[PDB]
Amino acid sequence: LPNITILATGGTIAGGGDSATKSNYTAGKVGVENLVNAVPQLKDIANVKGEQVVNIGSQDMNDNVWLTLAKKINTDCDKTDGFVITHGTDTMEETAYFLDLTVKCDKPVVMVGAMRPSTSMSADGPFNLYNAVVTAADKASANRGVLVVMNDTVLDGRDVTKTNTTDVATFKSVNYGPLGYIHNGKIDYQRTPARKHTSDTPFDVSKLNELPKVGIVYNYANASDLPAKALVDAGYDGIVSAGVGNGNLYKSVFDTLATAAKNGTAVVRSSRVPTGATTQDAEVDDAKYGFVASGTLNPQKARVLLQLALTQTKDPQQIQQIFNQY
Amino acid sequence: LPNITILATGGTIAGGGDSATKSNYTAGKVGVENLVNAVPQLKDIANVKGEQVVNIGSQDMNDNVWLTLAKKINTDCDKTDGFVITHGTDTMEETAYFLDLTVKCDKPVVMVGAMRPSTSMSADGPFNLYNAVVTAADKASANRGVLVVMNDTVLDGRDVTKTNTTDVATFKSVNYGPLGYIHNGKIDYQRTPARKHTSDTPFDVSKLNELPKVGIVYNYANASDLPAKALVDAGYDGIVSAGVGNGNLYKSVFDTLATAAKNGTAVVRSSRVPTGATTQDAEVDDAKYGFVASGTLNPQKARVLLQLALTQTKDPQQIQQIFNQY
Amino acid sequence: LPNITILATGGTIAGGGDSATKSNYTAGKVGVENLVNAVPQLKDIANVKGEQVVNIGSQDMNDNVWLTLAKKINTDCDKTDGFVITHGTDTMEETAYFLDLTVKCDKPVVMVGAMRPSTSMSADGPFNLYNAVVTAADKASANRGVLVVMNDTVLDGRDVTKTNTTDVATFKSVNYGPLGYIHNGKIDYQRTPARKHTSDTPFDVSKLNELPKVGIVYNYANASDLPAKALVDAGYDGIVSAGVGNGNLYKSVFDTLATAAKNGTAVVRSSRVPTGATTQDAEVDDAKYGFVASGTLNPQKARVLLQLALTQTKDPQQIQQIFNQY
Amino acid sequence: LPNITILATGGTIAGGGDSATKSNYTAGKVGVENLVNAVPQLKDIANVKGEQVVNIGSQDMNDNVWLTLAKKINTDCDKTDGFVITHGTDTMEETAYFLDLTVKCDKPVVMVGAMRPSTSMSADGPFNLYNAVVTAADKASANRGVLVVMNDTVLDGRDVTKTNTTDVATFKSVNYGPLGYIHNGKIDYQRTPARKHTSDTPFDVSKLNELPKVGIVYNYANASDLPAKALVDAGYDGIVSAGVGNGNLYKSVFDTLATAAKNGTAVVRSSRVPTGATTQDAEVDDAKYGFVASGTLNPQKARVLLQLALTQTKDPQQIQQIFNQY
Ligand SMILES: N[C@@H](CC(=O)O)C(=O)O
Ligand SMILES: N[C@@H](CC(=O)O)C(=O)O
Ligand SMILES: N[C@@H](CC(=O)O)C(=O)O
Ligand SMILES: N[C@@H](CC(=O)O)C(=O)O
Repeated sequence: LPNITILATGGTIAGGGDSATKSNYTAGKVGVENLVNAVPQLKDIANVKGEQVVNIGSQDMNDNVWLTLAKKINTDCDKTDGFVITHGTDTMEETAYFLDLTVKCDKPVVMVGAMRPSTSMSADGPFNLYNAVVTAADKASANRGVLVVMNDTVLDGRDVTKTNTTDVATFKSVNYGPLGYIHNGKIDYQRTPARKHTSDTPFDVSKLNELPKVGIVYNYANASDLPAKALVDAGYDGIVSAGVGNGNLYKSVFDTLATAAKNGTAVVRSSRVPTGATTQDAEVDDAKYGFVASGTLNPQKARVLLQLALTQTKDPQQIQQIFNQY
Repeated sequence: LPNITILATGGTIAGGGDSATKSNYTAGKVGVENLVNAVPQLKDIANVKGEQVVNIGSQDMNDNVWLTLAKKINTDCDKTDGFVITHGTDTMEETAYFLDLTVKCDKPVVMVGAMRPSTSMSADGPFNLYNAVVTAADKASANRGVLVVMNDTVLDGRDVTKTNTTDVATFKSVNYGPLGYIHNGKIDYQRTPARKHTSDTPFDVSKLNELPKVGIVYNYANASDLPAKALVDAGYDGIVSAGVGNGNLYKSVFDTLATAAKNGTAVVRSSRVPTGATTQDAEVDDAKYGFVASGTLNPQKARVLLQLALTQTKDPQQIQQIFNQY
Repeated sequence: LPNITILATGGTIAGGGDSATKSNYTAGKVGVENLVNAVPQLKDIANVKGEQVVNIGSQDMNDNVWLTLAKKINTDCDKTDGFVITHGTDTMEETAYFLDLTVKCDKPVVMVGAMRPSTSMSADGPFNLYNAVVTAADKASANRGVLVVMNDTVLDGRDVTKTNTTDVATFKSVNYGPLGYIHNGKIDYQRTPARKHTSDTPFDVSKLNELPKVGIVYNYANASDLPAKALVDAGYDGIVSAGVGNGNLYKSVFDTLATAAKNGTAVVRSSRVPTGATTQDAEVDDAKYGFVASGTLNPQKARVLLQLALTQTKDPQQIQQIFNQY
Repeated sequence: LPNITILATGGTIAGGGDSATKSNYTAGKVGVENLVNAVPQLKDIANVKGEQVVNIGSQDMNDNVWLTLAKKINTDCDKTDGFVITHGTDTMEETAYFLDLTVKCDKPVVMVGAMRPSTSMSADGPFNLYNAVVTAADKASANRGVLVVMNDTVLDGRDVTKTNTTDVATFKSVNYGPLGYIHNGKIDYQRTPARKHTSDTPFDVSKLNELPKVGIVYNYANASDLPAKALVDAGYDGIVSAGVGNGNLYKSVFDTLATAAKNGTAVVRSSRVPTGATTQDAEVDDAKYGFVASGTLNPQKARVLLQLALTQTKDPQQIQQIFNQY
């Protein structure tokens, strides 16, 4: 059987409450060893070694954990046949895309979580973790980039996003769809992500102890420019606009970011709209203002690519070409 | 035939480009008379009257236009049989929900936009506008609150949200689904919102020339607390958290809003996640911190209700009751 | 605590396999008492009483079980506070709609199943059953027609359909959306079905020991008229067409069904396409052929209403009005 | 510019009513040249030729039109740079998948329809046809198999299905998602189908004037075996079961098809359920009965492949392997 390393960061999958029927719970309580022990059928599928990286709610996920995870997977790539990362669902899609761009290991890296705590009735965590190990162990799962496995579905790290606040079926690749469905411990893969990922990226965080500072500003009716001005005053390297519709900006936000873009700051236009691309030739002349259009990358995912783009270049046209390639 | 009044505010429905096939256009440049005359079949179903209120892109929508729209509808209520509001798609879901809470006219208020400019090859605006007046002219549309009519579907002002950046079908009521479908100028209504609207709300904006200051902060991996601090430093009346997953906050954003809530700022927990409720009784103890759970209201819709809730009370407990009723 | 009767008919919820991690299983194996005892937290919320009516896979569901179920709920109404029906997922949407039309008990009737067998890892059945009793116990669930509770969601029996083949979240009200969502054993109801249900229908099956014979024919490229001719030759009281697109017929199937309609067979145009109404005033002149347009009712559900319609009348115009009202 | 041939079969795209306002229309009415002249901008992006193959509603589509279409494209492959096929929406998902498996030309074959007739207000036909020619003219569109272009989206011929009866956004690849989105005459392709197609399939219809007869039977509560028995009596080479849930069959229909499978009839288990695979190793022992699991292929699409499968082999294990490859 293949050897696979479970890297535990915490989440509701490692979360517990005082009863199976009450909704109240705390994330990142239970250890990796207790998770694997709860699913003995793992032994039938792979030789599992569990390592606790951190034990955190993914709402408190950060650059330092991102850095640790990338370096760990890249360092330990030769000493295992595949990786599973147990992780909270809140920012799974951010971590998944960071590693999708920064992992140089060509062996399956599969992220997994749970929407119900481990102590709850009909807890999704156990079967989620089994299916994650199935995917990480499947020979066919290699060279498809960093994967998320949730609700019997294999999702690429770029397009995967949390669509619902409670539903176990929350995770979908809302623009281009899933890679494959898992039935009876077997995957029928019909799709691979075309955007370049892992070893096909120039992003190398092996020596980096931090990432360039990129914040996100929300657009809406009567939107305050104070958030944008706060990141600008702090000398932020990048600002992602969660725009309205096709990445459009409230007038006062537009004013601040137009200034910022010409005074150092890399400005990427994304959208609060959960589905579809922020396009170039819309109502915003990106060439004129020196903006970057995120495309299908939602605000949090645009932040990831911009941060990593900023380790390579400050030039908008090159960042835009990066946003057209990765 | 019924008398219906068209209140124009701008949008891509009033948008124009040099090419029917190129995607480049500018918003809110075409006058209401032109949109009506473009649809001569309108005078088969209703006697239409056009009034230009503003001519702006809804990305620049604001408190002042909202207050104007509500006062005009409330003033002209019994001079007409119903209202259609032509409007940009970007923030139509915000304006729709504001009018839903503040309009005291029991006659149909139907908001309509277009995802392609008026000059576009297969422009959606014409049939959109026709179906908007059809809905506004339908006696069965009465007492359903403020409506959004897009892609042959009647959508309630509360749940309706922009789902896709470019798709004509973008507008869906993602949690509770639509009220009715339109075919051959007739509507089969099978739903009406339970949540109280229009004249059933205690909200009265008739004597208001400003609305309380409510800003929105985004949550993500390594989220900056500077946007939040900026808003409490400017003395903002309320702050809505665009939370991660089930309304969860990055620790730094949590600390700032926890301090703001104790100091007397109204703090509402919403979600970046496009469908589902931000619930009580998950990971955040709302009673302890004096936070409010937004429920199914997304950040920009949570802002509309928090603003109006603050014209009534500053008590977090009574703001939660309002978020449970409207 | 309220008194809640569990009527078990079988399904995957009562299904079993040799392994928790193996797909293979048989339906309708384990009895009511085993199901109820498997979730002892029911004792917190209701006084639960189990009755086995059948133990079958709902692929084998039939007129006889429907009649028994209906008469059982109608006769035993004033003995209990609510009913939960454990049932296979395959035809829950048919049974739910039958009871939606035939139950006269004004108390909550909630139907439940499981997409994973009882022996499965992360079995959905236990928490599905708990949430069903919650719904059946909630006073707010009254006067909403017969309900389906799956994946923390309360769904009206009319619009609810199986959307996916293996997904625990399979059940969606695809046209008009759910009635409410369940969190921490509490329901926020925002919707109720407008279409007449339960006591508001004239469909009394109390003294019927048989239902009118209604079959379904599928439409496709080069469709055979033989399935249709077989049902006409057996003298079937009604035929519903699973039409292509907006309930359109292949010429051969059209030819057979047209002649049958004029001979006194009730012919209902439904659609194979999973969402949207089969509409009047499309490509087919219903009035000329004496066909009935199923509207939002899919072929399965078109069958259930036609059967019940054929107990009141054989007149196409009357059946059409029945399809517009129920 | 590229040379693009347009092959017209009819459809609502070639459909007309007596009013832009009213829904009533007749399909396959308008000639290919009238569609071309209705889109002047075609000449900007390609040198377009038009040929009427047939002019029918696709509800009357059949094997004869399929074989002609496949042979035409295969013969005239060298004469042009790409094909667009104007086609009805009702059975376009069937024609697309047949061509997907039979056309040996490696140049883009793009299918288009319109949900609104050419005479309708905001008719989708014109911009649909433009965007089809864009896709057909894009070199990046090559080697992706037969395509469907509807609502600014490029969909693979295998997974694409009609999702809604009237909605312009009706066509979705519901299991694996679209290939690319079309903005401003340009496509961001991020996906290609892994399943083998066009010239990579062993299927050759070049010499065939007939297709193996394959019929479809529908499963539901109390399902008549008469339709299935009628096909077996007429000596059908194949029967596809529109199963319930995971391709399950009612008692009556199961016995008939179990009998049929033993006596040489190739029987494929599909599902009425609009998304997800009909899998092996559930409740039906496929080996024991000699049945074939359709996977993600819905009944009408399982028919297409079973017809082509039956020109190679009548061995159920050979046919199953074909359903795992194409
Ligand atoms: N707050 C949790 C939510 C979850 O995992 O379901 C986390 O992301 O860590
Ligand atoms: N920016 C435009 C978008 C549209 O109307 O489609 C607006 O909202 O005004
Ligand atoms: N065949 C089963 C499927 C399920 O219940 O999930 C039934 O409907 O009884
Ligand atoms: N009946 C038409 C429907 C359409 O094209 O929209 C056809 O398929 O030909």
